[PDB]
Amino acid sequence: MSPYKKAIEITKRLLELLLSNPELAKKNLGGIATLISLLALISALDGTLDEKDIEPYIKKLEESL
Amino acid sequence: MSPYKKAIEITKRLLELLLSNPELAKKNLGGIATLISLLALISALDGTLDEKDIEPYIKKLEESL
Amino acid sequence: MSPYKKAIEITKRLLELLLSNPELAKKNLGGIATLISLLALISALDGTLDEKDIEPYIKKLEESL
Amino acid sequence: MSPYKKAIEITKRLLELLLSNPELAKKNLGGIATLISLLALISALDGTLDEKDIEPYIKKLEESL
Repeated sequence: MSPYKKAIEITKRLLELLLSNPELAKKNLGGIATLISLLALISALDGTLDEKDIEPYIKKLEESL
Repeated sequence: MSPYKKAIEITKRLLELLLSNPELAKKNLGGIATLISLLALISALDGTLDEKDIEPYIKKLEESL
Repeated sequence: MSPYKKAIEITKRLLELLLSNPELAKKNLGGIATLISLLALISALDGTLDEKDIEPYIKKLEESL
Repeated sequence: MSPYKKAIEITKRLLELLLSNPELAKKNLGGIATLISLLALISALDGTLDEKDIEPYIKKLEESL
């Protein structure tokens, strides 16, 4: 478990928490977006960035607009 | 191709989402700001930071106050 | 001494500020989450990420919903 | 102007914008805190983290609670 891999898992857990309730998601759009950016940054630091792993979250965010 | 370049494109996509609607942008100013900071950080990690690539977003933020 | 260690201490201070008041924490869930992600990122940059150092904050976040 | 130094200046500009109006600051506490964390992280990446440069912002945030 590389440190970056642990940080990815944590950030994905945080995204699921904030998106779990759409009413809570719509009041925290900026934070969800910032988490998605952080997930990409950490992934690129780990050298395992795959766009397919990020797009589901972007599409969920878009639906919550 | 670079993983940082993919993360830059994702972060700009997220900024466009949050700025698309002036009313949603005024409700998420801190999130837009944190995304502009991240865009700058990721750009510096990628070696390529041109201020001219950030400033448009900063002026858009200033517009929403 | 390490600059990353100072940034870890600052980020934990900010998390304690935002969590001190349950009412302010429920209004800033996305910010608490993004700080927990950053704490993990910075820890991974410093080489030292122990999940046990992050989990208390995650459970506190889950408490505020 | 090293890329990290440009990112520091941008992040400090963003902090001043969000803190410029206390009424706007109190609605964006989480984003201000996340910006302060990012300022520390970027500073440590540049190898120029001085706690004295960060504390003024933390004290302003505390006053806005």
